[PDB]
Amino acid sequence: MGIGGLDKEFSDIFRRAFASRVFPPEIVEQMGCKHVKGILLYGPPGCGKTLLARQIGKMLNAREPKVVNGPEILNKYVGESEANIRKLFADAEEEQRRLGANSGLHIIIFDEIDAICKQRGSMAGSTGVHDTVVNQLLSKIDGVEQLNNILVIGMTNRPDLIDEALLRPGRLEVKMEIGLPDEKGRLQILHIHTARMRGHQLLSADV
Amino acid sequence: RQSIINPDWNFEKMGIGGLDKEFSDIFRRAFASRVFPPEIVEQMGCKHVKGILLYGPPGCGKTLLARQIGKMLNAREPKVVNGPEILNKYVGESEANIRKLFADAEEEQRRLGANSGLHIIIFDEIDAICKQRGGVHDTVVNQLLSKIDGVEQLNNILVIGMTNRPDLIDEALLRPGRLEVKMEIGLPDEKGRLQILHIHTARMRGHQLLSADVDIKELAVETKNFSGAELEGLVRAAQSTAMNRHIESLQVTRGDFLASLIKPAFGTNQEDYASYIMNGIIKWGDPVTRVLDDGELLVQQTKNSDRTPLVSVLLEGPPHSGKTALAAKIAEESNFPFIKICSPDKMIGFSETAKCQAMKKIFDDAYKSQLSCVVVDDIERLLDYVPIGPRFSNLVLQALLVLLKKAPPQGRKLLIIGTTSRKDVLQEMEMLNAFSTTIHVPNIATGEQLLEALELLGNFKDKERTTIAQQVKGKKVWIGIKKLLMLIEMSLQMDPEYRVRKFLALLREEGASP
Amino acid sequence: DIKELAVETKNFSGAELEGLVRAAQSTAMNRHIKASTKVEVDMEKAESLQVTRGDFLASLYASYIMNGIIKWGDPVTRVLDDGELLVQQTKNSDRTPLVSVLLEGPPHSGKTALAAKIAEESNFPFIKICSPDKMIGFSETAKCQAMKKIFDDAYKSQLSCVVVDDIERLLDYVPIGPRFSNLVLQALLVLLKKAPPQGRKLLIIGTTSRKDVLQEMEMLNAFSTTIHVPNIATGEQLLEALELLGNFKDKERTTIAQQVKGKKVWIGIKKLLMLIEMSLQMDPEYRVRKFLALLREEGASP
Amino acid sequence: KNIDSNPYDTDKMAAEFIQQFNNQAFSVGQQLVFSFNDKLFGLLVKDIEAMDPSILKGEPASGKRQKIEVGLVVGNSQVAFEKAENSSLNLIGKAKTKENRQSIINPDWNFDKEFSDIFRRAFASRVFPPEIVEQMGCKHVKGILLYGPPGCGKTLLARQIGKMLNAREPKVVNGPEILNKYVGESEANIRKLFADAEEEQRRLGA
Amino acid sequence: DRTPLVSVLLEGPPHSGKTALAAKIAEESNFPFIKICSPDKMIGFSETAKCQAMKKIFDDAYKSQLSCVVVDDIERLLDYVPIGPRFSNLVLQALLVLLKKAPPQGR
Ligand SMILES: Nc1ncnc2c1ncn2[C@@H]1O[C@H](COP(=O)(O)OP(=O)(O)OP(=O)(O)O)[C@@H](O)[C@H]1O
Ligand SMILES: Nc1ncnc2c1ncn2[C@@H]1O[C@H](COP(=O)(O)OP(=O)(O)OP(=O)(O)O)[C@@H](O)[C@H]1O
Ligand SMILES: Nc1ncnc2c1ncn2[C@@H]1O[C@H](COP(=O)(O)OP(=O)(O)OP(=O)(O)O)[C@@H](O)[C@H]1O
Ligand SMILES: Nc1ncnc2c1ncn2[C@@H]1O[C@H](COP(=O)(O)OP(=O)(O)OP(=O)(O)O)[C@@H](O)[C@H]1O
Ligand SMILES: Nc1ncnc2c1ncn2[C@@H]1O[C@H](COP(=O)(O)OP(=O)(O)O)[C@@H](O)[C@H]1O
Repeated sequence: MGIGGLDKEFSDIFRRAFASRVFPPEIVEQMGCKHVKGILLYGPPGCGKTLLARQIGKMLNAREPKVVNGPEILNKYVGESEANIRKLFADAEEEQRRLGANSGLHIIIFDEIDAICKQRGSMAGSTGVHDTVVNQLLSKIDGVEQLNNILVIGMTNRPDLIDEALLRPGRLEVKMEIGLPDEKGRLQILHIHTARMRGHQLLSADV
Repeated sequence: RQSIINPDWNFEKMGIGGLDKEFSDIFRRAFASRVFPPEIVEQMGCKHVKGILLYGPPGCGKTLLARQIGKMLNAREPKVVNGPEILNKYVGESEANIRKLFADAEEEQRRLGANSGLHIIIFDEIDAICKQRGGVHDTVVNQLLSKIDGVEQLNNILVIGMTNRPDLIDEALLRPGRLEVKMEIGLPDEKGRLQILHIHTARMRGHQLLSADVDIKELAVETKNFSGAELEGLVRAAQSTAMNRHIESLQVTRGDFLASLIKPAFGTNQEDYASYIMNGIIKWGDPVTRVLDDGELLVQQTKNSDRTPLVSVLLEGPPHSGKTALAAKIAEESNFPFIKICSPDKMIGFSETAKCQAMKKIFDDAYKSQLSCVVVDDIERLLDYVPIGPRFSNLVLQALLVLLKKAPPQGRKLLIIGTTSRKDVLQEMEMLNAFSTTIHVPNIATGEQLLEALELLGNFKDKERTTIAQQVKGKKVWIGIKKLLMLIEMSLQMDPEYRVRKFLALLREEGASP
Repeated sequence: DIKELAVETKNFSGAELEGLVRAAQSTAMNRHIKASTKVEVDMEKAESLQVTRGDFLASLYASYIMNGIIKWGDPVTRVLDDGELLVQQTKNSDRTPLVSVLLEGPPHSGKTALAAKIAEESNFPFIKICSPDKMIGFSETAKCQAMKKIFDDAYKSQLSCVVVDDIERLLDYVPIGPRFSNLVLQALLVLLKKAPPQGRKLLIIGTTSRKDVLQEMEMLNAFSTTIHVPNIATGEQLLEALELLGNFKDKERTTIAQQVKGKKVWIGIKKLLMLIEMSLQMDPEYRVRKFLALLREEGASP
Repeated sequence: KNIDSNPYDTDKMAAEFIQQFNNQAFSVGQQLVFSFNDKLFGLLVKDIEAMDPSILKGEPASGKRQKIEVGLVVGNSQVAFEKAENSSLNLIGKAKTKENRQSIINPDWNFDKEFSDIFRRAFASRVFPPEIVEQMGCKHVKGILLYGPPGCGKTLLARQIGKMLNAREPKVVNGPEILNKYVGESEANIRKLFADAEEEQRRLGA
Repeated sequence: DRTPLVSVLLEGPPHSGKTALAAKIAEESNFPFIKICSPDKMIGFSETAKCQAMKKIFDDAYKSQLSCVVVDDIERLLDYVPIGPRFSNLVLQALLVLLKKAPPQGR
């Protein structure tokens, strides 16, 4: 698929998260088990996280993903960041309301999530500036009305600054690490990126 | 008049377990007067209750309860507000949005009187709107107060709220005649866990997709201090693991459950134990044993006593004597369901207030279990002490001293283990008056102990051992365990011929008066 | 009896009374609902419906006084009599609506619990306790705000009693330097002399464990009087306390007396309790020896 | 059931209104129905200013427009179409009229390179034969921004880049010339700009 | 394997040439990751900012498999002056804590 050096990580993801999306529907319904709702990825920049997300999205015949850079989402005026967050779910809500249990899955691709989800202040008078945004996200991900055609993928770099309510078994219960590649991965990457030149015969033998 | 409860409803179909007492209380205080025959109620001249509040820690089933309550009643569909979706940037828009919610109720009241049906409104994360007064938020709160109870009287509404921080809500919204029925959903006990497992494992049992070897009772016994979310996740993960093997005769066995057995939030972390005890424990002398015994005694005191719910005892040690390892070992051997370690290496660059908040979060958190153990290490590093001056942070000291003598809620028990390396300064700080007792950890003081430790570590050969004995048994020594390991590691990098000599030389250079 | 209910209900708002009636009626109705769990049903007994006083009882200090109070000697009676005298003085006087007192003694003497007992026996309608347990991590300004609110709440009653606990912890005192918080001290000193609006009465009780430090701060001139709380000082008294608690039986009591009776002691009750708890954890036939060893190791240093 | 949110060109709808209901009586509060783009609209008259009688006399208006309980549409009358708040029907036209909203809003509270190095990083690819650049499909620069206080230097530079390369006669727009009192015509000038580019790209290819 | 963390201090009179020798040793190590933290690049920073900078460097260092780091002028990072003496405590606490924390297992 054009990604090399993270076979173990993808094997774990496929085993833990997407086993029920391929196993025949009849027995899945016979069990009565829900699907995982989200996953989190963290690591140094430039290691190929977005590429992995897009490939995962393409794998399951999903629709075009919605991808948004974290920062921007926040407005400067009042009662605006929450509206922007809520705008992302209108299509899924409408599609579910129309098609019942047939409606197809949807995608969410948050970016630099740690910039918009921080621990809410428990002490009185020491509340954070952006607690309202976190509250809105918490209400949207899992609320009174159930959505069964959505999947969420968060990317971050500071997993110890994230609010603890986003990691309970109901939200984003799967975690993985994408570290720097080792020698074999470097070799594979070199093959992948030099494939074009090799095909058109610009890769010398002295190289 | 139509009844207010569907004929098909029964408790068993709600799929809620471990909250029998709370559900009975809620029904008693909220629905008794709306199901009793109307004529007697007309003879009592009483109004109906107007609000309910539910609160608690994450993953206990509040939203589930709210939804089921919503679908239990014979009313029409309830209007739902998902968090702060009513705020707006323009003047007077949010107040209008608030007023929109009660229009149908007011209209029906005016039109029909006592024959109207019931209306329900649900607020999620209500703490984002109602805060203690003292401009725009205050106006929103006042509008809500005016609408709920104003000059014109309403009699057919019920409101349900949910929150995670019940201590930040304004006092004027929480009086009788308003949301007055307050309920607490807390962590469940073993029987509730069994009930929950029964709820979530009914369909599988019907279709014989469950192996006969699995015993639900064993699973119930093993999972201590679990909440509902973990109990559901365990089943989901087990099913996924079982399915993975086949990539018709599928069943779920005990092995799958064992392998699956998630890291609960209020549980015990094994990675912490792995990190703080790196090289195991070597019995180089009696004092170790004595220490362990003492620990045993303390544990046995805290588990069975009723008159002493809180105990304290910090431990000292000559630099590099290995206090933290012993403390972690004691904590591991306590066998309590809740264990945590507070260390200063997670607070690099923090200010005073951040550290205070972290400690308060730790403490408070632990306060919700029947048995807790917490370890605080390197007290001098926590206080940011430097001998020149001296200088230090007073606020942290005051916070720790106050926390050292606060009893938990009724019926709960806590144990605290402290570690330090400068006992004289601590005595000077008037901190020893809050601790029940003390234990002493000594250094290595004889050649015999050194020889036993050397044999136990197993680095050098027998001839080198005899050589070491020849020169080291002629006097006494003064060395810590960690420094000894460091010296051995440094020495093993030389050529084989000179090693022993270097060892002795280094020991001759490190030596200092006790 | 409505009059009995009126006597029982002190400091109830109009809404609380309405709520009490509403709760009582709901509880009364709840008897006749039989099978809410299986299927909602009503019984024929609804006709014989009545509201009883048991329902009122159901509808209608443990944290600070945990292990009670035992009369282990004479001083306790003296303290209680002085407290009663002070309460009587504050209730039936017109020329002095504000009076203050300080209770002092050696550390670990259990003074706050005794103050709580005095306050409970005063039988005044309004009693509140200000404790550092609700001010962990607060900044000094917030502490002042909390104190101001607490004192303001007391002017809306005809009779008020307030207790300040662990004064030394409120000031954030440490012997080195020394170093302390000036703002709280200034607030408290100014706040101990403002009389309420004419016709209302207030009493203030304060607990501390180091009188010399407070004396150095020129604080002892603001209080009106002082009371002393002593330690346990004789073996006979220790035997009496042991007898009252009822832990070690006579056979061991004789052996213990044979030793302690010919010596002097210096100890607080709370530490004796902790020693007792530690000693009980050993085997049945080593306990007396450990108790005596711990008692010896304690020390006196009067 | 017919709602959509795209803009309707609505000066047409006013001209059509004047054409269809010419010489008719109209009064305040009156309700009626209208049709455009084969979509149906409900209408409610809210205010009526007469002409100043001077205009009827052939003289400049004083601005003393009387407000009248009933008015007569005549071949030069005009009309405005303000939306009821709840709505999606986007509208424009230009003369369809929308008084400036004068509404308070509350905030939120709280809170370079050498020109040869430029040739290197922007123009090295474009000079080569198509074959080799296609070989590895190099990406190309197409956006350059210059910032600096006012002065002729930037324009002189612009002409120098115009000179050095074998480029067409440059097209230059001075400020927001696209903006037109015909709203909706601002975008039209834009599409007009790239017609020649589209033709050449479609004709000469690479 | 039993001692994954090691420390060493070079001391001598002024102008002896300590920095040069430290750099030479670092060069001769032949490890994949080398970085140098000196106060020359933190001119005008407030104390909190300096703490953040050190934190970033060490956090990045934990991601490699073999790391070696050199700190040049401790007396300049602590802002020490003989009168008093007077200094900033926060940096002292940061250095003291960092000298004992081991990386994750195997690094
Ligand atoms: N006792 C229980 N019986 C049945 N389901 C339970 C129980 N406890 C938890 N759950 C599970 O909890 C899930 C939803 O939890 P929910 O978020 O409603 O709880 P909460 O306490 O409101 O959470 P939070 O405070 O994190 O928002 C449901 O899937 C439900 O199956
Ligand atoms: N029986 C033992 N007693 C003490 N330490 C032991 C024992 N066996 C092994 N050790 C090793 O001793 C080391 C404990 O060092 P640790 O870092 O906890 O020291 P400390 O006294 O807490 O503080 P400091 O590092 O500041 O001197 C660990 O490497 C541990 O494996
Ligand atoms: N006669 C008594 N007087 C006071 N306390 C008594 C008496 N008899 C038993 N007690 C118990 O002794 C304990 C008093 O301890 P408390 O915590 O009040 O001490 P304290 O004065 O705050 O001491 P310190 O702060 O110095 O530890 C309580 O458990 C109380 O119930
Ligand atoms: N063999 C050598 N030993 C020491 N220094 C040498 C040697 N050969 C050359 N030098 C030069 O000596 C100088 C050492 O100066 P440097 O500033 O590193 O000293 P320093 O002890 O770090 O002092 P400072 O506190 O001023 O930084 C360098 O310019 C280095 O090139
Ligand atoms: N293992 C890999 N295989 C293929 N491409 C990779 C790999 N690692 C990185 N890349 C490159 O990373 C570039 C950007 O990827 P992206 O996921 O956006 O990185 P970042 O983590 O910085 O967002 C892509 O152009 C891609 O070619």
